[PDB]
Amino acid sequence: CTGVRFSDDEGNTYFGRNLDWSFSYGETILVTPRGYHYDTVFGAGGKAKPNAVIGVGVVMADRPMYFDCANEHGLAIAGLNFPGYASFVHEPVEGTENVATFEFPLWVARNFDSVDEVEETLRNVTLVSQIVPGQQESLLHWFIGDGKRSIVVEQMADGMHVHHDDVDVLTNQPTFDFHMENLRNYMCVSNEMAEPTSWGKASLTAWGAGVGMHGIPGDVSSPSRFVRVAYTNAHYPQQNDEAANVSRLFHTLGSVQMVDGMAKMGDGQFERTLFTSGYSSKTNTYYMNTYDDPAIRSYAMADYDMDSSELISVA
Amino acid sequence: CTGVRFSDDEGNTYFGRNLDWSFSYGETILVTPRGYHYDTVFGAGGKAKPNAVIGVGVVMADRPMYFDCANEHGLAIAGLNFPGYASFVHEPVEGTENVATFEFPLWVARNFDSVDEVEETLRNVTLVSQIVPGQQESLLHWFIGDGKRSIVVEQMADGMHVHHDDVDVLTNQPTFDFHMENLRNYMCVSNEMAEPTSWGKASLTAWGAGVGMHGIPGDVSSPSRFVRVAYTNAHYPQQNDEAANVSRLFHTLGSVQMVDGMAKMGDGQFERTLFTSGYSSKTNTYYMNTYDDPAIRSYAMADYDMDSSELISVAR
Amino acid sequence: CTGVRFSDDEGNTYFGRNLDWSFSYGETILVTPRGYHYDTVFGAGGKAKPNAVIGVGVVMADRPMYFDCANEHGLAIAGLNFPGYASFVHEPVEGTENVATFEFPLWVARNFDSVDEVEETLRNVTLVSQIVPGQQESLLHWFIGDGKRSIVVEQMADGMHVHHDDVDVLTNQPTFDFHMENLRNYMCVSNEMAEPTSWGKASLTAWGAGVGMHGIPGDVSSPSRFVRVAYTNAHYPQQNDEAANVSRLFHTLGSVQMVDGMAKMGDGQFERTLFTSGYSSKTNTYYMNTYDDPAIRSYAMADYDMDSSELISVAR
Amino acid sequence: CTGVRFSDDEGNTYFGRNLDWSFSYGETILVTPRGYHYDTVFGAGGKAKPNAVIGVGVVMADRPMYFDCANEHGLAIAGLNFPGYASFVHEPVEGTENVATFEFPLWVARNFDSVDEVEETLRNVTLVSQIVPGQQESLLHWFIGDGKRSIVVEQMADGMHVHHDDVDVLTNQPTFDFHMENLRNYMCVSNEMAEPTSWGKASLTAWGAGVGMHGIPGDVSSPSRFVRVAYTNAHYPQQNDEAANVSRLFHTLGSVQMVDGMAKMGDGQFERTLFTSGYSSKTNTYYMNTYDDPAIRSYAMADYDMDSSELISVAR
Ligand SMILES: *CC(=O)CC[C@@H](C)[C@H]1CC[C@H]2[C@@H]3CC[C@@H]4C[C@H](OS(=O)(=O)O)CC[C@]4(C)[C@H]3CC[C@]12C
Ligand SMILES: *CC(=O)CC[C@@H](C)[C@H]1CC[C@H]2[C@@H]3CC[C@@H]4C[C@H](OS(=O)(=O)O)CC[C@]4(C)[C@H]3CC[C@]12C
Ligand SMILES: *CC(=O)CC[C@@H](C)[C@H]1CC[C@H]2[C@@H]3CC[C@@H]4C[C@H](OS(=O)(=O)O)CC[C@]4(C)[C@H]3CC[C@]12C
Ligand SMILES: *CC(=O)CC[C@@H](C)[C@H]1CC[C@H]2[C@@H]3CC[C@@H]4C[C@H](OS(=O)(=O)O)CC[C@]4(C)[C@H]3CC[C@]12C
Repeated sequence: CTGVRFSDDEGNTYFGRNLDWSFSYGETILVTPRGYHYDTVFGAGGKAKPNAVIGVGVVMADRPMYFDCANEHGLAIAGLNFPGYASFVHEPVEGTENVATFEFPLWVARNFDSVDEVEETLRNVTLVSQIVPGQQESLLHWFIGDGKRSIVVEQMADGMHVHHDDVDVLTNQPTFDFHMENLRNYMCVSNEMAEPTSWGKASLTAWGAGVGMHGIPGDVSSPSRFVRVAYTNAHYPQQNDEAANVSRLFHTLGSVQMVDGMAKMGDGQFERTLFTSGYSSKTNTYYMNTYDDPAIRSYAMADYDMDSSELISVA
Repeated sequence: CTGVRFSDDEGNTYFGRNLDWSFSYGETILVTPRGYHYDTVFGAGGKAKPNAVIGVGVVMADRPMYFDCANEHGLAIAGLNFPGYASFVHEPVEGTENVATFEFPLWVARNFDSVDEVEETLRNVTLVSQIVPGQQESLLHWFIGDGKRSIVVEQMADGMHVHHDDVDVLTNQPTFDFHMENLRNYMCVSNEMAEPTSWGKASLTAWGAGVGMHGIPGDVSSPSRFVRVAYTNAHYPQQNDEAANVSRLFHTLGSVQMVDGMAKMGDGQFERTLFTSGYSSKTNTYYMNTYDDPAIRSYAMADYDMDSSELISVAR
Repeated sequence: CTGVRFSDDEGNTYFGRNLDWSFSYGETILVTPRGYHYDTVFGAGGKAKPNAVIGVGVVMADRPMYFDCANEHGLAIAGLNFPGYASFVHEPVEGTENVATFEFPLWVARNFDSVDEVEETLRNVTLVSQIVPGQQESLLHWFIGDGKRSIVVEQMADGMHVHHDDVDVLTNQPTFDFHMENLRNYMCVSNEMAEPTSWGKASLTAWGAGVGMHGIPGDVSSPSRFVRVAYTNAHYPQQNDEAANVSRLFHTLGSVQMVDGMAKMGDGQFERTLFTSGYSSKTNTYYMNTYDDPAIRSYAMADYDMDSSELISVAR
Repeated sequence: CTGVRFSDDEGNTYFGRNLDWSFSYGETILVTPRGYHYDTVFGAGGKAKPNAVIGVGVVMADRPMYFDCANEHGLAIAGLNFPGYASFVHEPVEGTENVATFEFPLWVARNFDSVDEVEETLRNVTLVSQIVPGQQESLLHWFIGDGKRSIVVEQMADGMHVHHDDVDVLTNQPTFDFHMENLRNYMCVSNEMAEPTSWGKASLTAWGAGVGMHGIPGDVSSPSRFVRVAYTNAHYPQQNDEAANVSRLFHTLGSVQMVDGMAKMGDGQFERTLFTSGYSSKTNTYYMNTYDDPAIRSYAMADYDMDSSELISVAR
């Protein structure tokens, strides 16, 4: 998986993720309105009037299990695989806000309006792993971003690390610190035209565009996707309207797309970008296309009764 | 730019290309019906009953100028920029089928039904580059394929090279032989899960998928795009239906897409995949999507009066 | 700078060190005899009868400042630059064995006989940085190895980290955990001849040796050097005698040599492997050659009065 | 293998090569004096007063068969493996200078005084490959240099190609124009300290020296060795004395040395830099070290009877 965040001229949020896996989970566009009554698993605090929330996920035990979601105030969050590094406790800790791992995305989007608020509240949060019936435990880290910045939440054996995501991007293993250090190997690549030069008597000129970008890895592994999508996201010209920014989002995530036949998993099946999701705070709209249908479908917040009380799943 | 070709179990053609440029020429889905009368520039002959042709291009001086086109019999062709390597004569040659460079895609699609036919008649073809004063000359090489195989036509100062394209893939500079030699650098790359191993006492395991693919370049230069798209086309599992094959073709071309901001051209503007076209001989249908809209449109030959005599265009 | 350790089939120590810098500091072969009296700066406790020690370094205030050194029992230690990550305290700690950073190599070699002994007492060692007012601060990390295994000592702000160096290799920045994670990118390279394979119809064969090794970086940066020399150390065939093992040591280190003109440092000067030092516990001998003289020169412990009381600096 | 040429401020020749193989042929330093009489296999003419020649090679049928050699006027030549591309006729051609492949280095060194002269004569030269029934036929290309420039001689099925070697460097397969095209992939690497930049809000800096060099491949394949040694040869600062330039010649070739264990060849054995030989026109001296002894041995032309009439050889 790959998560991307960027802003426009007016401070709006643009946020999206690739879902790379070998099979579908039957996920769907999921709307949890403000009047929906939710009881947190470990009695975690919340807001009196919660926020409207839309995203992609599944429903289990009448609870919205969000793969990624956003609220009506420009805050969004996604969950990405982190096994071999993620480590959670299975028992609540008193004195802290105990949140189940599956409910962390819904909890963030419902009770907070900014990355600033999330960062301070996390200073007293215990992420507790409670096994869900029939599914092996998920070992994830989270990518949270608003209109100004993004953070990475990596709960590991030695505690919880909250990183300032200066590249506004995230993938999978290994640690976020490794990925930021790894970027320094590629610090000389450029999107400019390769300047003509000579090695001794040999004159060197580029055939055309892209030679200055040589060095960027092309494989679909987690560290290489991080470098590729960080370069793409950092060099994309800033856009100023909804359609162009949504186009920027899906094209940036498309730069690290996983095509059928590229890479097998431990199971022996090919991992592929099953769907690409996205959110815009300028219009409070969720966007999505799939591997079999690249046409971007839109799901606005303003055409669902956000005061209703039941979960809405749009096929 | 990048050309891609593959087939299904039934032997149907699947052909497409990315167009990566900094601006648009106003190109458009263009239909050349059988009844449209065309006069070759230097009198090259062809079918008395030409084939129906659909593709993407422009109309100049009432002539259809195709960027890439296909016919009703499963033969397709694409023109890709080849400056610094492409070289043509400026005057025709007596005794040979002299074809202008801009009319080469149309002339191939109208008069030939297979790649074997094109390769045979190319042994007596002279590609003439007509000199237009107030415009630079188009310096292209071509990617021609049907249901069975593809070939690369690279006309250079030392003659016309017709290559058997075993990777079913083409980009830009340099010569095709360079690209085929360059793939040998990456012959150890694999799409399998990286097998655990040891360096001395240190056990090495992959974080997950993709580590066996390590070594493939990710830049948008012409040589790196050749390797990445040849890897993807060769390792893509064979598909059974039209929807899966059309989705395979666009996803294959999407692996070497040029995103805004990645690379500037000599004149300062970024190079982007403005559009991606496709063709399927199973339904004789052209496909296309754009940088501003990823939805794949379809344009079947069955939806146009192929017996008419006027070029049909559908703008964007 | 690169450090390399390996062992023969008899359990002997082979320890090597590249010193990559832009100028020399006057270092020579420096012998510290068993009868030489030395007072630890912060009163750290050592052996009653110290070990004989030989290595490369300078003499400051009649104190052996060792770049790298080994003892008569097969234990060796090398200091390599670690600025930007190395952070020490400036005052001693009560109840701990406080060791100054500049004396850590001499302290390790004189008082210990294996990496097990070193790793054990390191759980109570505090490395202190005594800043000379006119000089800048020395910020190093250390590579310690014997005949069985090696460890890496990286003292940082969040404490002292002691790593089990399973690749028996150390370079420079960043932390050792990064380098070991980084190796997982290259786990698919191979010293075997690349097996012929096919991409679609394209048959791919290697021109010759080395194609299975494609992927290994070739630049002289710190992470790229770690990857390249860890690959070479892990794939070097085992040697039985001494001359071949000393040859293995200098060829492995030579795989990541810094040639003049390859890379400029901050001051605009070029960085070069000024000398390459080595040690063999089978013969208790130090070896060394320089950028200007590739001939390896030996300095045997049995050639010096190890019972004397004066530092012996060997010139020429 | 790898060939390398460069010069100093006074225009002297500095020429050398690595020998990478799985075994040795018993070759030695080999002096061919002027008085030695040589009857060319196919009647190729030459000077009345031949030049004195020295190099590394073997003696077969009282003929000196050099791996690499140089004459007293500063002209050198080496032969490097080229199977799969090298193709020779097996019969002489009337009207030309028919030179056998094994006598090509000696013929060039004994009869010509500059690269300019060899270039002019090669226009009427036929490279004839005379095969023996026991051994396999040698398929090589040649690296010829002097105090000014170097050229590459690649005899192939479609004729003989003589390239101007702008990088003054040669390795093995594929063709020379592939390697010169391939260098363009790396045109952005630099020996300068990487300049601090930013990706968005993230500030990127180099750990130290060598990050600007990131991109150069580190494997021992023929294409990767070409890129890495061309880079190293091109950025080495010029030197103006014999000792500094012999050091440069061996350090530059050492940047593409084959270390034991890096890569197996077709028959399962590891390939290694068995010896590294060099030549200097300033002193008319041949140099040589080996995998086992890095000490550089010198063999001056003025230490042999260049007026004698029999081959002189230096055992081991
Ligand atoms: C992006 C990745 O590579 C991550 C793997 C992918 C299969 C994940 C992404 C989101 C997950 C779901 C999130 C919602 C719940 C969480 C539950 O976690 S648990 O409580 O620890 O068991 C498990 C079920 C489910 C539906 C996750 C399934 C796996 C994911 C789709
Ligand atoms: C990604 C690439 O390789 C770039 C290719 C692009 C610049 C080319 C490909 C097809 C060309 C057009 C072909 C039709 C006509 C031909 C005219 O040349 S002429 O023969 O002198 O008349 C020039 C105009 C046009 C529309 C070409 C323009 C360049 C291309 C779009
Ligand atoms: C290739 C590299 O990583 C560069 C390392 C190089 C700069 C270091 C390595 C060993 C150092 C010497 C160690 C011995 C003493 C320690 C003294 O510490 S201080 O007195 O507290 O400053 C400084 C001098 C000296 C000789 C070190 C000099 C630098 C090194 C050669
Ligand atoms: C690293 C390399 O590319 C070196 C390749 C190596 C195997 C070659 C290079 C020089 C060759 C020798 C040249 C002298 C003679 C030539 C004879 O030619 S033949 O008679 O036509 O067969 C063969 C023997 C010998 C000694 C060559 C052997 C192969 C090489 C050492």
